[PDB]
Amino acid sequence: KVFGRCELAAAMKRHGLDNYRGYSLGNWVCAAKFESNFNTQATNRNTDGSTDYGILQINSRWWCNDGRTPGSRNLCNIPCSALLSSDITASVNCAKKIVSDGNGMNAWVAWRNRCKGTDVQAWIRGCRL
Ligand SMILES: [Cl-]
Ligand code: NA
Repeated sequence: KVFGRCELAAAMKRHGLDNYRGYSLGNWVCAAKFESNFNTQATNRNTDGSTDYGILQINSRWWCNDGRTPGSRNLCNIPCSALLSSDITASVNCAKKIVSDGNGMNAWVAWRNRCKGTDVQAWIRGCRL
């Protein structure tokens, strides 16, 4: 599924991401835009052989199992394919674990380079929430 901007904002809000660990809704929408272009089916492979999955591009090296990343962990205890569903529940619940692990949203490279320190409120402007 390819979400619309306001559609994804409303979905994320319903799943408890607004101000989660102090990060306003606009931060999450901005990260999803630049990680996956709002596409739940996005995949990208990394140099070390791990793969990133879904709307928030969660990495198989640490967070999910894809059966082909040797010596990796599975800290969200899910198959990586569950992160590609049109229902974003699994992606959101895993993201909550990631953002709580001490490094906040700096875990997402696109957020650090393209969202951090910008006016992220603009990403939810005009949406009915
Ligand atoms: Cl933080
Ligand atoms: Na893994």
